[PDB]
Amino acid sequence: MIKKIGVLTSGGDAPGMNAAIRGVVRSALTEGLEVMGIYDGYLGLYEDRMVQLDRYSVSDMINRGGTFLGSARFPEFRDENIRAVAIENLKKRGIDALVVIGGDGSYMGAMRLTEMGFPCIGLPGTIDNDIKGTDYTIGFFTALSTVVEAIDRLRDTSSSHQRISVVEVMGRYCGDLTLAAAIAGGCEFVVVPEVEFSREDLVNEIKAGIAKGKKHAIVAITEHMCDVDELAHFIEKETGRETRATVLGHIQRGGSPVPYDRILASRMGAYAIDLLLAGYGGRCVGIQNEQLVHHDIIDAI
Amino acid sequence: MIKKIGVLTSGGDAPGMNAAIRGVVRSALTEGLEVMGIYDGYLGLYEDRMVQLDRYSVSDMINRGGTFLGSARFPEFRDENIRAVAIENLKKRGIDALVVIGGDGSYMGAMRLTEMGFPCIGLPGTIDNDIKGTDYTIGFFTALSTVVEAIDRLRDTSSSHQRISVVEVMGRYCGDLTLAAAIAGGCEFVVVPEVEFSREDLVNEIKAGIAKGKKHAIVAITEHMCDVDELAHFIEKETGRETRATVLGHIQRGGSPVPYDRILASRMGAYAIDLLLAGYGGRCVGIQNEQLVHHDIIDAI
Repeated sequence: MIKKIGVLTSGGDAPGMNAAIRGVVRSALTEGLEVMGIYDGYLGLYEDRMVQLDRYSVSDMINRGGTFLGSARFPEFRDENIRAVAIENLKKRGIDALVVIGGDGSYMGAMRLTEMGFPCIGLPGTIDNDIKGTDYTIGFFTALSTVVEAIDRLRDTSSSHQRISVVEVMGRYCGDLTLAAAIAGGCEFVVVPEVEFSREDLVNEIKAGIAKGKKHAIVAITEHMCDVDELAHFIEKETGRETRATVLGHIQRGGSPVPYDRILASRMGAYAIDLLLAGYGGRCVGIQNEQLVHHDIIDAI
Repeated sequence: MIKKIGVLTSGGDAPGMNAAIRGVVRSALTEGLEVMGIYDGYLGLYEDRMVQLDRYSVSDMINRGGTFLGSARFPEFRDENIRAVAIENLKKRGIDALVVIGGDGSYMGAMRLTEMGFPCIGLPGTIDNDIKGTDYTIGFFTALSTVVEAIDRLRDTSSSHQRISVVEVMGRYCGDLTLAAAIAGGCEFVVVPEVEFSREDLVNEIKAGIAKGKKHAIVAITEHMCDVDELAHFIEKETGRETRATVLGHIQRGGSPVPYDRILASRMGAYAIDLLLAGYGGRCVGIQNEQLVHHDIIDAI
């Protein structure tokens, strides 16, 4: 029976990580436990930079973007000697288990602390949705709103001037953000990593749309597939239509979490506390067909 | 075969109805069908007020609130007489099937019409989520966003002055909206029609949070449950804490559809064309464990 737990965020921040830390904290207290907030992911874990979290300390966190505890990249956690100090730290402090909020990367280290006998629950926090065992990641729907309001603005100007617009969306390895954005935004063309993409094809496709009388278009494309400035020039050479690329970049990582992310994060946070209480460890949470489910970390890794 | 479909919106309007009409129109055209837009729901059908829809006509609708075709009440549609005239009109305009968008109210008329020989498809369009056979209705996620945005503003002001705020959410017979809003909102107390409510337990509940240190609070309650000014009076009287009621009202029904809704409405509008082409009739669409499904309308009604 666990008496005190630690909570941390690791990986790229996502809107809702704060609602999730609030969920863990409020649940934990309700169940008589003590919570220790760990700064900067595994780095602050390793350096022993922590803080005692109470009801008051998470009272204004639900509508706030980012992660109030910070996130770092501490690749050096792949090392036994470094994990060694992590455990010693946790031990000195009397922390029984840990909630880890983050991407695929953060799960790895959650597994490893499980093996050195530190029960860990992983909560999926990432804007790209690239986590197995969950329908959705925390932060996805927020990024989807950011991307679609941007598209809406780009459509206004594209349409004023009869131009073709190329928007570069985040989610390096997963087409979710882009595809969803393409649909919500009413974009004519979409380019995802999961589909055989041909510049030549695309260009034909636009020419056809034009010829039927489309005066403008919007092309949604996932980052790291093309050089969008170059793609834009290509498109323009073949259609004679003025083409401009827009890279939304890091605005997609920010902002106040939409309601789905506030709810998802709230529900997963409380549920992680449930799992810790029943003595589980090395588990990762998910939402499947509107139901909270939990899997063996290894399955996500 | 099927050559021409008609499309209408019935019941209270919902954000995403324009996206649904666009999904229908676009799918139909792609399949060589001719599309007819029917004004003011069932009233327009009876009075033969329609418009030929084309690509250009929905080219801009994905991000628009309300319904461009408009929606009206014509309870008169129950009377067989009235529906014969509607039949006379359909027959005359050469409409083979109908895609109806709206509440359970609108589904009734879709059963009648199928029975008389015109295959109807019903799409769930409502802000309250009170439609059977679907995880979610179109407009629900958009109303939730309106409500949480409002709750966020109420929290700033309630906070500043150490007040209890009572907010009345829509959905008479379904607490779904209130519940989601309370959680997404961080509301300390919620009153839905699904749970027995004691005015008294609510006060103890609140007296409690106070002594435990809460300086302010937000109580989310569904409409048609209480006089909210009367309840605010009562709470003020018992706790000695300044309490105010805010009734969001119709702002809940309007605005630009959030991403979820745009997508939902998009897939459902297309899918309805797919059902119609495959031979189905008197079916109603829904989303279930993230998959599009269809049911006998008699089970949703």
